Amino acid sequence: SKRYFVTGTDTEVGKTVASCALLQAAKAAGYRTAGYKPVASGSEKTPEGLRNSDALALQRNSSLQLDYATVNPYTFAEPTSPHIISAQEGRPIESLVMSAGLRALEQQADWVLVEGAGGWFTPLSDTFTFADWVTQEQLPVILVVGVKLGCINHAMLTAQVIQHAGLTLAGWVANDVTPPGKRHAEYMTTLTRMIPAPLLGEIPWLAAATGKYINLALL
Amino acid sequence: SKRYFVTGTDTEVGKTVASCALLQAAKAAGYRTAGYKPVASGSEKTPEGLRNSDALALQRNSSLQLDYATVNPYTFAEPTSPHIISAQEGRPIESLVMSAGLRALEQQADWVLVEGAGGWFTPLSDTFTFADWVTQEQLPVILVVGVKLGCINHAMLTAQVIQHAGLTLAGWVANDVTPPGKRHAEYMTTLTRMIPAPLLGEIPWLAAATGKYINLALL
Ligand SMILES: C[C@H](N)[C@@H](CCCCCC(=O)O)NC(=O)O
Ligand SMILES: C[C@H](N)[C@@H](CCCCCC(=O)O)NC(=O)O
Repeated sequence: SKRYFVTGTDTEVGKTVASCALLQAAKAAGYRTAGYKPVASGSEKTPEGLRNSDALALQRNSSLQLDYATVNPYTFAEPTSPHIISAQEGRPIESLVMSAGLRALEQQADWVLVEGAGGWFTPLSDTFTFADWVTQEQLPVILVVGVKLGCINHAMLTAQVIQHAGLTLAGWVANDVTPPGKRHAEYMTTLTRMIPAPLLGEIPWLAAATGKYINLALL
Repeated sequence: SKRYFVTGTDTEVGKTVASCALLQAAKAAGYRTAGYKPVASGSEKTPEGLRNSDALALQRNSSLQLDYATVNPYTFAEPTSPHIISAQEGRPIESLVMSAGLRALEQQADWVLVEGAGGWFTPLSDTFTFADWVTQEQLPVILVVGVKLGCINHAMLTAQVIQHAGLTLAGWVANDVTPPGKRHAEYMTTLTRMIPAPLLGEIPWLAAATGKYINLALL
């Protein structure tokens, strides 16, 4: 299976918007697809248990019909860092369960997209971050950049840290998080020049069918 | 002179609030102090030229009376990345002028605080970032962290990149950018454990006399 990890420059950069656009393009290219969000915090109660909305978006954008717990093994109600609510609830986030879940998807999908929680360095326990699991699984990384003031600095910090860990930065996606503003073209040029990986596409500001904005031929 | 560079985890983390608190504490400890903001964008017109409000805060919190242009050599009206408006206006941001200005302050002050524009990797030209000048001047760095969701990731990215450049992370300051919330203590504990430098103090949420929240004995 092709496998990719999607991370964002900041919270609220629209990372799941770009993940669904990636999933839609892969399905159009003929892949049997699966989204995976091993850890999620900020979930709703339903008759069947807690359901996180980003995870639900990945489930309905996968081309395989998949059960919710296959898409998202660890679901926490409170929208805070996973290591805080894991400790609070007495439910350890185990690396082996996170890896077993990815293997289970690879039985049935040949293009798997893995979305983390938060940014690169989100703690999962007091001695373990999301970055440690991604390095361990040796996943190529796709960076989602919300285009706004301050994103050049965040895109550059994240890009140097992934490369320092010896991982491949497979590409980046620009997500227009605000209406058109004055320095949009100059920001897109600086980001293109400075991020050492291909721009896969730009999703316009929309307050669903977004696969067309992604060029999967560059991945 | 002692010299420090202040950088923030994101835009609007209240970096100049922490710079003025640092300047107030140094003055209380008996230093002849000077703030320096070599580059600023987002300035007002006055009868004497453009004036940037952060720069004005540094000027009035310095214990020496200083002229505005000594505090802030490069002033741009538009609030965007310095390399965009520098190119637009046809006024190159020169490293030698930025360094000459720091030396000029060192003639008269023995404790100089240097504040950048934006975050670590703010471009000053197409081939030169703020990070390049700070590495060149070999300044110790103080990190200002706004405590909010998403700051663990940003504080960790910035801390690893400064250390990778071989610079000293002298310490960090926690700035409470929102009213008290649910996971404030747990966030302060995770940030203390993960940032490899002493916590110098925490400034409470206030929508001016803040020197008391800084322990200068740890610098
Ligand atoms: C306008 C902002 N306040 C700041 C410049 C921000 C540059 C951000 C660059 C980026 O996107 O990383 N200017 C200044 O502090 O003087
Ligand atoms: C609640 C957020 N949306 C996210 C967790 C953010 C963790 C941020 C940690 C930090 O401060 O760096 N959860 C999630 O995506 O499932």
